[PDB]
Amino acid sequence: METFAFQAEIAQLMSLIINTFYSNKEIFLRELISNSSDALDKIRYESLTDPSKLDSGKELHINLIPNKQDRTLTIVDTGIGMTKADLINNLGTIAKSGTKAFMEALQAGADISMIGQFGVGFYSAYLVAEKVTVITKHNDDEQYAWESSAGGSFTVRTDTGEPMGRGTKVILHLKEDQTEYLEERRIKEIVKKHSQFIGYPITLFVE
Ligand SMILES: Cc1onc(-c2ccc(O)cc2O)c1-c1ccccc1
Repeated sequence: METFAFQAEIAQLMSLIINTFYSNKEIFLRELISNSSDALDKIRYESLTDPSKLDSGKELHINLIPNKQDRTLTIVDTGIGMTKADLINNLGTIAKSGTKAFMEALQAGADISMIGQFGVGFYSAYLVAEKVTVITKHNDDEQYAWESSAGGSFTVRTDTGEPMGRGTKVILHLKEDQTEYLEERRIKEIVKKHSQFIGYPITLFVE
């Protein structure tokens, strides 16, 4: 396992998300499903000129898996996936510049729900999760596990777990007061409200 320090700007973003009083936490799901949709578009685009890109899996979907016993909400997609370099470089984002633009917008009157307009929507996971684990597999690299409970650092390791073919799995270890996001009715409500125009099947698993 390798441990890395977040860039100062990203540690500042995470602290703002964790510490700011902001009741509209539900937007984390829209942000994560939006990232999944973007990753699925990328592999579909590459497959148009190279059909062998889909040898690691032809299905393009998003699965939402709540687990009440482990207190986790997992979002699985079969998108392009991230390489080790992508994971280290802020999960494939330009997060340093995105954070700068987002923080300026917040000072001017914008609110936390607009985070996605700054290309740093992933970090909204910290509105509801005490720890986030990202398992990812890109065609050109091995399967990795990224993890962070914030606190200024993240870890990366080769994942020896269940092989995923291709794509990304985001495991949200929920905060104790955020268990409403494991309830079927609550998840359905959020998906219908914010993700009605996502062009891939979104399957809400049951227990
Ligand atoms: C590329 C890529 O490959 N997997 C993800 C991914 C990142 C986060 C996530 O929640 C789900 C995902 O599929 C992304 C990605 C990187 C930056 C912006 C949007 C997608």
